[PDB]
Amino acid sequence: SHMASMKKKGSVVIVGRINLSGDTAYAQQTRGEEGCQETSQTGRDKNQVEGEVQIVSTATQTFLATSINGVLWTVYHGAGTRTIASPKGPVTQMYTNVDKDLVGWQAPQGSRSLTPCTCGSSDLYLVTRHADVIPVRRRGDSRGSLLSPRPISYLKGSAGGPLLCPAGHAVGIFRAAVSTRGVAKAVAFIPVESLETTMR
Ligand SMILES: CC(C)(C)OC(=O)N[C@H]1CCCCC/C=C\[C@@H]2C[C@@]2(C(=O)NS(=O)(=O)C2CC2)NC(=O)[C@@H]2C[C@@H](OC(=O)n3cc4cccc(F)c4c3)CN2C1=O
Ligand SMILES: [Zn+2]
Repeated sequence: SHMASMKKKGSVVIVGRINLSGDTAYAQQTRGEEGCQETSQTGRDKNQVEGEVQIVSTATQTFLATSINGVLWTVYHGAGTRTIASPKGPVTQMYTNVDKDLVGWQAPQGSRSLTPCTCGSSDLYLVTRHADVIPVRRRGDSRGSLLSPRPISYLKGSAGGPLLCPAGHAVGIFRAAVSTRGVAKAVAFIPVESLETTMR
C-alpha cells in the first residue's frame, strides 16, 4: 500500500470518573469531546486523575477502566492494543490478553487502586458508567446474576468497570452481558485472580 499516508490509532483518553469517595456514587466528566479528540491524537493528557474507576474513550467507543494493584485495567474489545494518553505522551500497554478480553497500563499518577478481594464472598456490586451500583450474586468463577434484571442498554459502555465485594475490594472486571430478549440477567467478568496471574 501507500505507506506514507498510513494512519496511526489514537490513544485511549480518560474523560471522566465514577466518584465513589462519598456516600453517593456519581459520574464526573473531566474532558469534553474536542479536548478528547486532540488528546487522543497527541497522547498528551495533562489533566489531573483521581479515583479508582475512570471513564475512557477512543474515537469510536466509550467504556470504563479500573485501577487494581497499581494497574489501570480495561477490556480488549474497547481498547484493542492502544496506548493511553498521559502527561508525557502515549503509554504502551503493560498487559494485553485477548483471550481474557483484558488490557492494562501502569495506573496514572493521582489514581487510587482497589485492593484485590480475598473475602470469598458471593455478594457483589457492579459499578456502571452511570454510577449505578447494581447488586450481583456471584454464580461461578466468572459469572454473576443481576438481582434485578434490566435492559442491556443500561450496561452498555460499562465494560472495564469493577465488581466489588461488600467491603469494596475488587472481585472482577466486567466484560460481557448475558441476555435474553435484550434483558441482561447475568454478567461475565474477568476474576481478580486472573488479573493477579496475568501480573505474573
Ligand atoms: C461472552 C458471552 C457470554 C457470549 O456474552 C456476550 O458476548 N455478550 C455480549 C452482549 C452484547 C450486548 C451489549 C451488552 C452490554 C454491555 C456489555 C459489557 C459490554 C460493554 O458494555 N461493552 S462496551 O460497550 O463498553 C464496549 C466499548 C467497550 N461488553 C460487550 O458488549 C461484549 C463485547 C463482545 O464480547 C467480546 O468481544 N468478548 C471477547 C471475550 C473474550 C473472553 C471472554 C469474553 F466474555 C469475551 C467477550 C460482545 N459483548 C457482550 O457483552
Ligand atoms: Zn473483599
